[PDB]
Amino acid sequence: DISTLPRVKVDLVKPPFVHAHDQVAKTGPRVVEFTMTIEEKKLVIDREGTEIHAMTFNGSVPGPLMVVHENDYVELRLINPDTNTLLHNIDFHAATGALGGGALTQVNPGEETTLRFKATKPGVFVYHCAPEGMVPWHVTSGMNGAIMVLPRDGLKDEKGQPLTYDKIYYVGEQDFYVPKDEAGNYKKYETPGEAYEDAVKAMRTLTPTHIVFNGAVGALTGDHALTAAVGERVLVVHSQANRDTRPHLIGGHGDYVWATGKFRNPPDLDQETWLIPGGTAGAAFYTFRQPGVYAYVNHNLIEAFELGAAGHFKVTGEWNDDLMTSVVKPASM
Amino acid sequence: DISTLPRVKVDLVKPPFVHAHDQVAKTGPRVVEFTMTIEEKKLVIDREGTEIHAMTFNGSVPGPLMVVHENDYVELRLINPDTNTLLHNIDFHAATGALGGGALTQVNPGEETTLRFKATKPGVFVYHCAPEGMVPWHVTSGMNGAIMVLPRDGLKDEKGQPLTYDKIYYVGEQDFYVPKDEAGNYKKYETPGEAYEDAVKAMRTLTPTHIVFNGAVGALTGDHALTAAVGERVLVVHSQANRDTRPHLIGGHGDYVWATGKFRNPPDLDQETWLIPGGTAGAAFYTFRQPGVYAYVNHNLIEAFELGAAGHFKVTGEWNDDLMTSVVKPASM
Amino acid sequence: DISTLPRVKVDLVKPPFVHAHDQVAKTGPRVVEFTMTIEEKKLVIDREGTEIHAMTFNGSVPGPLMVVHENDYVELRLINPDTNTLLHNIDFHAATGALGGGALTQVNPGEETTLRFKATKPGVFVYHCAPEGMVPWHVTSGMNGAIMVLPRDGLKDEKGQPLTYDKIYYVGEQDFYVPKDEAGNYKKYETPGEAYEDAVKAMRTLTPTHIVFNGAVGALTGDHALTAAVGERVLVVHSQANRDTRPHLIGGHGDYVWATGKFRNPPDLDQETWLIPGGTAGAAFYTFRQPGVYAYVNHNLIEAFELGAAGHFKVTGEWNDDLMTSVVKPASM
Ligand SMILES: O=N[O-]
Ligand SMILES: O=N[O-]
Ligand SMILES: O=N[O-]
Ligand SMILES: [Cu+2]
Ligand SMILES: [Cu+2]
Ligand SMILES: [Cu+2]
Ligand SMILES: [Cu+2]
Ligand SMILES: [Cu+2]
Ligand SMILES: [Cu+2]
Repeated sequence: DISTLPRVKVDLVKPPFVHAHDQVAKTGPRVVEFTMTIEEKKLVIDREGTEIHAMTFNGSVPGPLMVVHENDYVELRLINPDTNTLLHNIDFHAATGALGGGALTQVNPGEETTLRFKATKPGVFVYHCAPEGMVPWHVTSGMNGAIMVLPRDGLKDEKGQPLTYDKIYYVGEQDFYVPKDEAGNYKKYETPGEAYEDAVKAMRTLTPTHIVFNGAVGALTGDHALTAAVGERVLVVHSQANRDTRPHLIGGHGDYVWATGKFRNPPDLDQETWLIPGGTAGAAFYTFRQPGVYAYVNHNLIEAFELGAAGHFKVTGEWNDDLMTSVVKPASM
Repeated sequence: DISTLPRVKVDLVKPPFVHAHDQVAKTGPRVVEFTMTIEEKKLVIDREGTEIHAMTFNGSVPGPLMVVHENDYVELRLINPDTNTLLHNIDFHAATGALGGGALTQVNPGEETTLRFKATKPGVFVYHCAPEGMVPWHVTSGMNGAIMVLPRDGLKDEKGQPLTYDKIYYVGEQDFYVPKDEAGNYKKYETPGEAYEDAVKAMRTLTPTHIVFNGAVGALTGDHALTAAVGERVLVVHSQANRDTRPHLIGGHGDYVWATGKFRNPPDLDQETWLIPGGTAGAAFYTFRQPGVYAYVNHNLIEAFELGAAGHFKVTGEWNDDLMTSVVKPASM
Repeated sequence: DISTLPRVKVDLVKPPFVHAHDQVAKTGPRVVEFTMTIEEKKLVIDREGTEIHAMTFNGSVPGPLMVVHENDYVELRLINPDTNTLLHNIDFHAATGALGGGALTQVNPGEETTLRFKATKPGVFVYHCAPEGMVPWHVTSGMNGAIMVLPRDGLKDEKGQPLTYDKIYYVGEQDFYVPKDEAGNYKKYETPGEAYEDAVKAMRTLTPTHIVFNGAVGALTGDHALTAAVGERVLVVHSQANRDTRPHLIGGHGDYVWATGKFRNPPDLDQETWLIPGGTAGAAFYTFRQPGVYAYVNHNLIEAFELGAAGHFKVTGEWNDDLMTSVVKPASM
């Protein structure tokens, strides 16, 4: 009986960071309350200044990672302010019934709604907008995120022993399909509604114009590179709501990978590259062993280095020459 | 010695339905006799009235699901009537030797042949036409199906306990490559032979014009929606003979999934979305827990909702508010 | 302390053959020395005489398979002769740190370098060139190979029992993106540097013009078909450095498959087709049971039979009618 359960309000954070949570549950089942505000806005997605009308949960692409435990109840208040122009909803792949909540959450501009569902299956799962007749348009305009449902006793390895992460990051990868004129130049529009027919034509080519992490080319580089120290155990959650991807840590591995993201399955070990199907969230666990810069990419290297699907880690600590060393530096011969 | 084995004649049914069979074998090994008649015909594949010359086993796209047990013998009589125009054959991925039977089954119009093979490996497997020099053309014109080889003691979960399905459906997903004129309009032809050179050009773009379940856009909707009741255990067999797909039940899960379709492997649990590689059949087991409409899609959502890869389930029974409920219905605020 | 370890010099062989090695290690850990010479050269890749400027390790596409054991040290001397025009390096997905060795191996024409790394994870792994700013161009011009790191006690099945192969072949699959003029004819260039801007445009379509095994259409056919005898256990290593593939043995199976190529995981059994993600090497084990011709393909059949991703096995021995037989040969009805 849900009225006797504890309620807890969580304030979400912007990706690639993740709100505070316990790996091993320190309470019994709870009702976990989240609020998300839909925001349609202009977004500059590349170094050339290409602009789209993005459709976001909570102002970001991707939307923020929600974290609960198995058999918690998720209660989401979804707000569509009247500064928006479109009807939106939300589908949780984590949930059972009513098109993942999509049938119960249709909100016009000026409306709100509150949905509750029980998190019966552990794993990372995609959530995305899915309004009838306009599903791929909303999703490929950035309206997707993920939710992690941890087992109550946390993550386990292939032998059933505990795996504890020191840091967690969320990487949302987004395929965009920006419309082009006859010559190949990107088109610009005053409103999202304007772009609609051109967007359908662009999607139907099945060829994205950009593929990005965290909403833009170069978003997870420089000042915004992911950080870690040698010896730290890092969990990287990665989602793609529409299209296959194949993540890879350049200079590293996935020590433990749930490529299709469901924790009741044992992880795959020692992965170089793993396939996350479109419409799925996956998770990879790695212990850093060397300092320096690492790139984290989609290993279709055209998608990575030409279309934008590349981010960086900056890792501090001590170099281990046993693992790798330059015996003779590049020289004439 | 095969002459002392029981023979049983099976009459095939049209997909998405599956002929009657026992999960757990009630007899020893048998010779299972099937007959299939090749039919080239015109097919209307979308709501706009686009027509192709389909190449079918038994008049349907996909061809019908055949069901046997491990170490049964399959004996297929394949008939190519003289109303057809092309040479056809059959390749079973279930079989060992002679290009899956392809080298032994080449039939001109007016010919027939009978092939026998032993079903030595359990799983769901693709079968498809594969005539020398024209393999992708026949396959992408609809000439493919699947065969299920059940273990003699039926399906088992990841712990080795029995999994029994109440209903089974077969979803054949088909990529078509309809040729286009300069402006983007679909071309029409009087005979299959006419389309050949244009078809090669269309295939080489690697970009399907349509992707459909059961031979047409909207085929598994409305009156032809798949049905189930809350509490029923449903097995969905899904094949794609040429191109990757990523099925997903909107509002549900794959409780037990054999994504690459081979039952000696333990299933993957609690899948949201799973990848079936091109040239493979997969299978997903689900117990319905909520009533209502569910969509079953390829979760590249452009492929689903723009190109045609979407079907429906209509599920009857009682709503369970513990799993999901609307706490505050959409309203102003 | 590495100076007390045995050193062994290995001479590499051209794919699809693999240098001599022991499955089960007959020595303790060693430093295994390899030398590779970079060669930029013209390559004819199809039956029409289309030419590209290939960038190769050791003169071949793919580069040669290197074979070591877990916890051996790999010492690679990489030579870039001054007859080349470009800067090259090497990234081993097998290695830990410095972008897989990429940051430590940048060699201009006229330079050499020697890298050492410890092979801490067992599996097959891709290696590829990855120079800063030009990663996909070098990779999709053929500059990739694989390295196998065997467990010290060799391969094991899903029950932990030994699997011993009689033959091993390496199939490198390569996506090429040859630039086209307005009409669709392939362009020719005097130097690699000439093609650069046209190549970027071609890659950005995400649509390969050719997909080949061992560097050319038809390379593994005829005189160059792979061979085996009925009863032999064959390991096929397959890599794709940039793009997904889905291998399939026509008339056979993958009895034991490590689709993502990492031997600490149990194999998948009885696969018809398996997905190797771009940026991965996989391995399939099969025991031949029937003689004759088999085709080994990427089972996107357009990619196989139109774009080039098809090779042959020629298998000798005795036909087994229990497994398959023609009951009634094709005849009028
Ligand atoms: O090793 N990364 O492309
Ligand atoms: O949740 N289906 O797109
Ligand atoms: O059965 N091979 O396409
Ligand atoms: Cu929306
Ligand atoms: Cu979805
Ligand atoms: Cu045919
Ligand atoms: Cu096939
Ligand atoms: Cu290079
Ligand atoms: Cu790489």
